Amino acid sequence: SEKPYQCDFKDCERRFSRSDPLKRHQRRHTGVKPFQCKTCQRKFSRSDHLKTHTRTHTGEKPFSCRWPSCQKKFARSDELVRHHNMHQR
DNA sequence: AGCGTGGGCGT
DNA sequence: TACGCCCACGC
Ligand SMILES: [Zn+2]
Ligand SMILES: [Zn+2]
Ligand SMILES: [Zn+2]
Repeated sequence: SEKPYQCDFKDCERRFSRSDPLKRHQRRHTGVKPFQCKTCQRKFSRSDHLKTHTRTHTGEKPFSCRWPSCQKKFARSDELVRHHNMHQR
């Protein structure tokens, strides 16, 4: 089996290569949200998704456009990616 | 646009 | 086990 770790929840055939993505996954079923924003008290299933959320409060935008003459900055990498693909297109 | 929230992955 | 990235979908 290329993905030995199967989810044993009702009507879920999801499988993974490693054990930790299975645990992360299973927080969908249980609604468990370990991490919490200290600003708006909102809780999140994943710590990385919390840190990006925090930037909605702080206004931090670590991702700059590499295109010349462009000063656009973004909070997440995927936003910069969508922006970069907007230039080349 | 701005961002919630998934999987895949390196370390 | 953990953190922190990329990438992606879908409003
Ligand atoms: Zn499952
Ligand atoms: Zn918040
Ligand atoms: Zn740009």
